[PDB]
Parts: sequence; C-alpha cells; structure tokens
Amino acid sequence: HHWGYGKHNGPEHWHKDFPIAKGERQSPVDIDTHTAKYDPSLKPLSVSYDQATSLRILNNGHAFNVEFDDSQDKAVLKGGPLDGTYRLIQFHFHWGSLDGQGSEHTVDKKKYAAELHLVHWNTKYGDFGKAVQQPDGLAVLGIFLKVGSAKPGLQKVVDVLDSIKTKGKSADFTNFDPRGLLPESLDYWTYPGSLTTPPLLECVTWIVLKEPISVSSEQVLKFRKLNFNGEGEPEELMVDNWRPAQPLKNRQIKASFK
Ligand SMILES: NS(=O)(=O)c1cc(C(=O)O)c(Cl)cc1Cl
Ligand SMILES: [Zn+2]
Repeated sequence: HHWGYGKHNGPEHWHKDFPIAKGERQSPVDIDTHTAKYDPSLKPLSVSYDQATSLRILNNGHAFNVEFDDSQDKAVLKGGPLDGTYRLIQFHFHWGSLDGQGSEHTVDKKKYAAELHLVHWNTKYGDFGKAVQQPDGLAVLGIFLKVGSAKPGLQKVVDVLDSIKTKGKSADFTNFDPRGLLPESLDYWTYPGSLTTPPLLECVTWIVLKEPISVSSEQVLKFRKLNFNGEGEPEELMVDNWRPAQPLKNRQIKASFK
C-alpha cells in the first residue's frame, strides 16, 4: 500500500508515512501575485542547456522522467536566487484529467493544465542523494503549461510515450534539447520549499516562471494515455498526478520582475 494519487493513497494520506508532509516549507504553494515582493537584488537566471545530454525516458509509476547525464557540468542552472551551480538531472511533468487542473503551483488560485519541473542539484554536495539532505540542495525550474497551440519542442517527448505506457518501462531518449521547452521570458517567482512527491524533503529552491508555455490538446491527451499500473495489470490512467497547494507558513515569495 504505497503512496500515489488515488483516494486511498493520495496526498491527504502521505503524512502517515512521511510526516514532513505537514512541515514548515512544503511545496507546492499558491503564488499570490499581489503579495509576492519584487526583489531588485535577485539576478537573471542563467539557464545553460546547450551541452545537455539526455539519456533515457522512464515511466516510474507516478510520472515519466527524462533523464540526463549529470556526471559533468553539461546542463546547469545558476544565478537568480541561487548560490553556485546546479546540474540538471531530470525533468518530468504533472498534469490533470481535464484542462482545468494539473499544475501543482497555482497563480492567484488559477490551475494550469500541467506543470514541467526541471530538477537540478547543487554541485557542492557531490551527488543528488547527498543534495536532497540539504536545505539548498536542489533547484527546480517550474514551467506552467496551458492548452492552445502545440509546443514543437515537446513533440519528441509525446511521440515516445506509447513505448513507456506502463510503470517500469523505459526507452532510449538521446539528443533531446530541453531548450525547446522554455518560454520566451525568464521572469520568475522564487521561494524555499520541498519535493512535491514523497519523501517530500525540504531541500528545494523553487523558481517558477511567470510565462506559461502552450501545448496542444493532442499533446496533453497523449500524456493522459499513460498508465500508473504495470504491464498486464488493469488500466489506471496516469492523470491527476499533482499535489495541491500547501500552507505558505513563514515564507515570502519573491518576484524577479516588477
Ligand atoms: N516534483 S518535484 O518536487 O520537482 C521532484 C520530483 C521528483 C520525482 O521524480 O518524483 C524528484 Cl526525484 C525530485 C523532485 Cl525536486
Ligand atoms: Zn514535479
């Protein structure tokens, strides 16, 4: 009886196995745009993905991860609120059963259809597993998805999903360029938070871009054909794999922009 996104094992249950679920810096949160404070001391983000080396795509039973070679500084995030260099390890999405839900963060209570998370770890800690034990161990770049025009740079992802329909399946996924998933603007909000999936560790500097990307209805429909279940098990569509907004508590959300 493992955690998931159902009635009997979903986010309201996670605290029993992971009591940090009720902690002081949990994610996601609602971003109240009027009370976020512009911080003129924040820097432009530096997103340096030209040398990224994607390797594989995996259905892990909760989402799918596009995995990168993080054994050198190839794809790194720096600047903004961050001190030092954070290496891209994977990206994944959260999405809904319907276009009106799916994002983890919300903006003035608005839910987007989906949310992309590019996960990076602080190189000063040597490996991901050590980084997640530190309050500044990870930086996640979060990007909202709305349904409208297709995102050309997403289509290669979409088209491999039939090969990883069920939990535990992977496929080679080399030469994918994550620059094709970014919006035009790097304006962002930032706050200290957590993993949004168990173990919910409080190790993340969240950087949530203001500008959503647009994806087509057909693209998101293909996300919704994935399965939470393994092969040869009754079908459970992989939809609504998002944690809702958590209490902000003693945190301030900062804006990079006026
Ligand atoms: N949703 S999230 O907080 O970006 C997040 C998710 C996962 C996961 O694969 O479930 C991992 Cl390992 C790290 C992070 Cl930081
Ligand atoms: Zn995520």
